[PDB]
Amino acid sequence: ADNLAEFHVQNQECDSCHTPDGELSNDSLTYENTQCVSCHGTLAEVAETTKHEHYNAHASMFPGEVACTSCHSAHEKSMVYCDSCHSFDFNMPYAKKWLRDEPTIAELAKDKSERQAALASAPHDTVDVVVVGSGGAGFSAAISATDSGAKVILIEKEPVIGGNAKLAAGGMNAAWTDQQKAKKITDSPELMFEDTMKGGQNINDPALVKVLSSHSKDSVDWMTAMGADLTDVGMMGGASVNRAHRPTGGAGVGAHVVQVLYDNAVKRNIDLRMNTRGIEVLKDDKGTVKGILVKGMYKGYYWVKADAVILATGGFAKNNERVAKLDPSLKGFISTNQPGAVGDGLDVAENAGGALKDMQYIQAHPTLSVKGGVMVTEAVRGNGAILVNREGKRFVNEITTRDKASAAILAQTGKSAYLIFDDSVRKSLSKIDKYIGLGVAPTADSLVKLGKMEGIDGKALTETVARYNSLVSSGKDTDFERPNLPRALNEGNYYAIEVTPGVHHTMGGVMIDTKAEVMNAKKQVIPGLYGAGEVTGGVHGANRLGGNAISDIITFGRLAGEEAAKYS
Ligand SMILES: Cc1cc2nc3c(=O)[nH]c(=O)nc-3n(C[C@H](O)[C@H](O)[C@H](O)COP(=O)(O)OP(=O)(O)OC[C@H]3O[C@@H](n4cnc5c(N)ncnc54)[C@H](O)[C@@H]3O)c2cc1C
Ligand code: HEM
Ligand code: HEM
Ligand code: HEM
Ligand code: HEM
Ligand SMILES: O=C([O-])[C@H](O)C=C([O-])O
Ligand code: NA
Repeated sequence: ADNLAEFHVQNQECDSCHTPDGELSNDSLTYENTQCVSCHGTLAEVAETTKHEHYNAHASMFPGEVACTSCHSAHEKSMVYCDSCHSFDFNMPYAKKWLRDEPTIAELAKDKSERQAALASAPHDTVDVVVVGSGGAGFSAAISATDSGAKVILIEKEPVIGGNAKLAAGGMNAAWTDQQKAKKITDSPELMFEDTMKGGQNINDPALVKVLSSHSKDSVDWMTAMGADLTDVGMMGGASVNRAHRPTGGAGVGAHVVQVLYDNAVKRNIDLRMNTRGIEVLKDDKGTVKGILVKGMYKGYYWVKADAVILATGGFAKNNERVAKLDPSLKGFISTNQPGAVGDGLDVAENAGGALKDMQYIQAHPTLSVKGGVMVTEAVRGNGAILVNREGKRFVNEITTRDKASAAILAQTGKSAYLIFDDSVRKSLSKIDKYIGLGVAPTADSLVKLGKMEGIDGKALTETVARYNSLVSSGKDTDFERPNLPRALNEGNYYAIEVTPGVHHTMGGVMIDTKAEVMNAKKQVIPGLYGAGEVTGGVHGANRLGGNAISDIITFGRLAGEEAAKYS
């Protein structure tokens, strides 16, 4: 049996999986995944029969309901989605090796017979607002437009929701929240603004930064008002004080936030379509938006008529070819991103007239795990970890900006470095348990034994932590002037995580204004068209601050949905 339907036909009828006419229910395959779940159980039930002590195909962090068909296709062999980032030992029946090859918008130019026919038919739906992309900005935008009295359709090209947003760890920057108040933090949006602007090297558009800071408490108040926990306020690089909010005790902010937005779209019955890619923004004869053409992976091309289209497609940090064109020094680096973060959403924007900006500014996250090929939150350093090179020495202020840390780390022997911390640090940030669980955190009861495990000079490293630890006690890092030295590393065992920069965020993208309206090369608004989140440029300038993109997607997402819903 060469495929799963074949294998199942053997002892079962076509309509155990299909509807009575046999047509696919929709591009989310709702009816058809329901059939799967009626015989094999829900996702959790199936993981119960798939256990492995360190991994489970049917488990993970992905928020929302994760279709069986995200990995099991019926009439063809298919791929395990977790192979886009991991290499877990898998035995998927009817597997084929992960390979993402998605046509670019320009390639889809070849489909002009199908596209023309779709366009000559009537709209498949007629609504007020179409929001493209189910990451943080997309959900927020759908929600705020629904709540502003707009009818929404939310489309996601992947099989699963959440984009890069569901991967977020260290936190959401907000200032002068009650959450920093209760933790005895003192900040102003002026300070969040001035951290931002200096962090971006003054490249940032000041009015967008001004919206980011001025609305950040409100954005956190919004999410909390909706079901989120963002009471743990941690430090991140280039911030003056702590302001990265995440759930109580340091757990990842991303999966959680995407799971609160998701329940909030569901509570409101928001029409959410998976395996549905936004292809072309359509315009009327006075150049304002009139709808969008989309490509359903399962039912084909079709268009939706609407007054406003919200592009919330995220960045292009998975696309190294486009990154390497813009920054040749990144060419070849591994990315931290989900597999579809390739910038098609930008092409859609440009094709509609939107002009791009700040596109050559691409952030590399300083600490991707050499071993796991996954990002290790910067909150590990904010909660007190240091970095050491192979000589067992510190070489950089670990809570500096990302450009600078990345550069420092690449200049170290073997082009990588090590996060080193103890149980005090581990205990303060539950996410670390996740890296310990992934196996990327070697551990030992002394620094000589850890250095010996890991190839770092043992006595040097020992002497390094003891100087660090006196520096913590005496409150001033006179070696690298790290301004926040929150913990001595002297409680319980020790751990090391081998780290090196990976491609992580594109700070450039479509030009938007304070209302989240896309503009053109002459700086004119494109009536009906908005942009929110990593798809935009102007917010983070030359260097984004850890913590700011999540605050960015919530604030621009939310404002775009209200601007779009009022626009109509
Ligand atoms: C590993 C990791 C951890 C991070 N941790 C943090 C953190 O702690 N704090 C922080 O501030 N930032 C963090 N960042 C950055 C932040 O999560 C991203 O900047 C944010 O996800 C941008 O959100 P968005 O809504 O703009 O896009 P995304 O969340 O990336 O979502 C965009 C969605 O659009 C879909 N889409 C794309 N093109 C189309 C199309 N044509 N049609 C339909 N759908 C489309 C994409 O598939 C995706 O699902 C992290 C990023 C990564 C990769
Ligand atoms: C797309 C829909 C479905 C998917 C992805 C799915 C998943 C799977 C997979 C991956 C296998 C193993 C294949 C192999 O071992 O070679 C399997 C076997 C099996 N499936 Fe399906 N399933 C689906 C729908 C159904 C339905 C509708 C039924 C019953 C009417 C069903 C009942 C079974 C049974 C009975 C087995 C064999 C062993 C057992 O569980 O007793 N499944 N299924
Ligand atoms: C001989 C029996 C079957 C026939 C004739 C049949 C018919 C079809 C057709 C024509 C399609 C493509 C639809 C389109 O492109 O519009 C399709 C896809 C699909 N079918 Fe079947 N079906 C059969 C059995 C099954 C079985 C046994 C399963 C699951 C175990 C299943 C689940 C699905 C799903 C989930 C899809 C979407 C695409 C995919 O995963 O390949 N069908 N089927
Ligand atoms: C309710 C949802 C799903 C159902 C009903 C389903 C069905 C199944 C079944 C019945 C098996 C065989 C395991 C056994 O017989 O013990 C299996 C294996 C597998 N499925 Fe699923 N699956 C679903 C969701 C997913 C998803 C979302 C993914 C990928 C992210 C996935 C990837 C795999 C893999 C990789 C294996 C092989 C297991 C291993 O080597 O540990 N499945 N699936
Ligand atoms: C069903 C799909 C997947 C499964 C079951 C899975 C499994 C895991 C496991 C077992 C760990 C170790 C920690 C833990 O216990 O949670 C982990 C961590 C991690 N995985 Fe995955 N993985 C999946 C897909 C992905 C994808 C597609 C990405 C990137 C787009 C990714 C990125 C990461 C990252 C960044 C971590 C580090 C810990 C954290 O940030 O919470 N994973 N995952
Ligand atoms: O290190 C993180 O958790 C993270 O990746 C944070 C941001 O802002 O990009
Ligand atoms: Na951007």
